[PDB]
Amino acid sequence: SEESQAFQRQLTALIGYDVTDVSNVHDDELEFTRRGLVTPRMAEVASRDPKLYAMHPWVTSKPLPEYLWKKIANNCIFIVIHRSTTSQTIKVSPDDTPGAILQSFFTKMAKQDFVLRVCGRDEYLVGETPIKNFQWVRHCLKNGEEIHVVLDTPPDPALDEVRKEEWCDRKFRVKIRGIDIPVLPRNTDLTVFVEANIQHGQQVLCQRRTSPKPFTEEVLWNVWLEFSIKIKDLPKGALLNLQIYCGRLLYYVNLLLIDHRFLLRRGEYVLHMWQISGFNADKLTSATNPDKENSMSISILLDNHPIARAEMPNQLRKQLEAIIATDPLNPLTAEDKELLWHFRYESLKHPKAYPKLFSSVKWGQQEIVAKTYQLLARREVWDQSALDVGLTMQLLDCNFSDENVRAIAVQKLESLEDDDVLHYLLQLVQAVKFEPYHDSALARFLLKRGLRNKRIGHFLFWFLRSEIAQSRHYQQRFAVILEAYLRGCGTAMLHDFTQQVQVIEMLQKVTLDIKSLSAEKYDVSSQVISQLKQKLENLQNSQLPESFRVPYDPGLKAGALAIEKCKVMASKKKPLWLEFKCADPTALSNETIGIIFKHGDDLRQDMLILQILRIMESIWETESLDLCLLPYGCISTGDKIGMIEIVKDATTIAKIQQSTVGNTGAFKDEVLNHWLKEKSPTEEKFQAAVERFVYSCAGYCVATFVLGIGDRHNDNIMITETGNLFHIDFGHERVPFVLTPDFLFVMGTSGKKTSPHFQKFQDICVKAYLALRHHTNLLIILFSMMLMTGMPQLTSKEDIEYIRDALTVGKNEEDAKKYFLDQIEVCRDKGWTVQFNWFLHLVL
Ligand SMILES: CC(C)n1nc(-c2cccc(O)c2)c2c(N)ncnc21
Repeated sequence: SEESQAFQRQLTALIGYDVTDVSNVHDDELEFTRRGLVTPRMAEVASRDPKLYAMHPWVTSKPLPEYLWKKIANNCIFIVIHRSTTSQTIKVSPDDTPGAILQSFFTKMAKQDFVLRVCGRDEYLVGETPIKNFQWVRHCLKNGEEIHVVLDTPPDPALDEVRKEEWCDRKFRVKIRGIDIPVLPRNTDLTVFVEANIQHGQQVLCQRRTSPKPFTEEVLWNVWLEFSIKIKDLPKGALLNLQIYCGRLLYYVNLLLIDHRFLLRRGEYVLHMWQISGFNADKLTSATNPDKENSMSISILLDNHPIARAEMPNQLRKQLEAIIATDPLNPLTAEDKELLWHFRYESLKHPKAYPKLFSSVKWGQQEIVAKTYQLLARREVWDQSALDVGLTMQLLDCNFSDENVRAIAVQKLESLEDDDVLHYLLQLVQAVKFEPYHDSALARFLLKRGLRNKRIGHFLFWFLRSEIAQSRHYQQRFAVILEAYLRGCGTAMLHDFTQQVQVIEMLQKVTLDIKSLSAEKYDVSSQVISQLKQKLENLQNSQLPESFRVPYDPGLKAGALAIEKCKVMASKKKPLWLEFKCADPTALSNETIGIIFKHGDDLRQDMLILQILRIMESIWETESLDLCLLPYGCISTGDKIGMIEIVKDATTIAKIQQSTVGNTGAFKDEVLNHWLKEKSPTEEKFQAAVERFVYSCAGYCVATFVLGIGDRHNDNIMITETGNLFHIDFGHERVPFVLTPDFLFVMGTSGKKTSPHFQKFQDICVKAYLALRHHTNLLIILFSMMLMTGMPQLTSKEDIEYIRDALTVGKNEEDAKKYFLDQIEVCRDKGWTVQFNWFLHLVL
């Protein structure tokens, strides 16, 4: 119909890719996955509660941490309800429901359907949760702030309405006909061959190279390549991995040997390949290069149909248990593998053995695969174990291509509350890049969770859209999933989304136009500032949505530019610092929503780092630590371009240093402390400032050491007026982290002595450090996946191994404590050295 075609034009615009275009396909897996996702979409659409979906309470079952209780010395919580311009203050108990609080207000005012919504924000205190278990309430306690709330009507569930949809035993062999590219690289002519790997879980089941031959624009072989593997032994999800070396890896492509209908892949292929840049998730994709013109191809012919205990000794269990207790980057020896396999049944009793156990399977042998499947049919120990998110992520990584091993991981994710999904969501989305097939249990989990909760849905959208606009390697898969999400999120979220896209479409247009106008020369010129104001005026008239939702903070609705406060910014890239009126008349404050828009950097790395930071704060929350990190908002929108939350009342440490003298890399030990007292109206708030600085300094020193990003120049560390240190700009002699003598002086100490605030700082660092170490396995897997889904060509030992050593694996708590305090001292020894070394470097 002529409306299903319009609705699909809507979808294409939101997605930024056309899921009906079939110019870069060679089978129908993408189409098949669209039909396939209709069922789980519709199952979740129909069973979701209209009321709770529209209002999307943001809630948790975790206990209020000890540090937040201590901010309620009375078992009462002060909440403030509003109308017209009236307001009263109801004393309330933490265990009280929102329901119970209304009837202790309606009675307090009178002796009809209303809900308490947060002032300034699309966010609600509704549902059968104690008010202490709402996230907005926990945020207002953390921040020393009054819980402000209006009284008004539930939003019409009807607005969320969804549009009805109108939906043998021979060896395997491949023929390498030849390769063809129109323009030959650059250097001279070096020789070229084709390497054909049979690959499963990044494990090479078997390998065969063609003969070497001259590297011309056109090279032909006409060779069958016989593999050691039989056809009946190919596991589901095995890739034919075709690669080309000269010298030396220059090109790769992949073909799924078995397809989405379980059929062996037959016949002629001309595959357009990806070029290497100058191990990671890009190397794994079943997508072909869509640039059919510049790119290198390979031609092949497949012509090959179906298919679908007794008790241990003692020191061996010790061996088995030692292997099991060992960390996720510990290489399994052939000895070790056979041990796990032979004693698979005993191994199955330990949910932690699972990664190593399933990575001890010979996936290239059908009878053994089958035994593995019989192993898992009896997974009752697995099904009763508490969710261990780290274990689960290991099974969803690049080392497992079996649908059945991967599905028991997904099954375990099911008991994650929405709160926890939010924390892992970006890496679960990235883990879709390790699925052999487009339709997986992991894709369907994300779809369902997205659809069940607007907050999850929102972020799912932007996280998928981030990959769809930048990764040639996975945009088709991510687009099919995004469409499926969009086809059920509701007409009110589609509207909201459509506006958000329109805004960052316009603003990035402006961002790029301004980069051209002042090249590199560091001055911000008056002429180029003068165009920025013109261009923004223009969009505010007859182009820019009256109001859009802040992608990194979907509660907030931004309204109109404050053109006056906007400015092209003083860096080499030319980011737009932008400020917006809030569109909500009931906002308590009058402050602006600030957003930095910038091209030049890969913001996906920034996203990855920030999200680990959040995870890290949650870990510290499980042990009643609060490190006052400031994991600011940040979303990649396109190629080397995206948005960043502006943090209020913040300045760089560099700036604070350059105000006093503003010199050629000179530095002052005392200026940070003087800046703090200046910004604090009372000595009272100043001690609240030195406090936050001690915690926040400690948070970032630990976090940042663990992730290996601690050696930063001053320009990229900031502080709020009220004491919060935070690192910025993670987009890609030495120091383990930045504890400089100006930081040290705030702590009431000077090069090599002690103080109350520095004793505090040390011991907090130790508490926080060894708290991360309790989740060593989870952090190692996030880091690893981060490196594989987030950066260029990284090392499956070397780069990954950094975090093992940094988390000082396999050490008792006293060695660790020691190691980390030794790092606190390397920073003291060195002082200004590295910081000064940068200005030495700009001439170097
Ligand atoms: C202007 C100052 C140096 N600054 N840089 C910021 C950046 C942080 C992260 C990446 C950037 O490109 C810039 C920043 C912020 N997010 N909030 C407040 N102030 C900020």
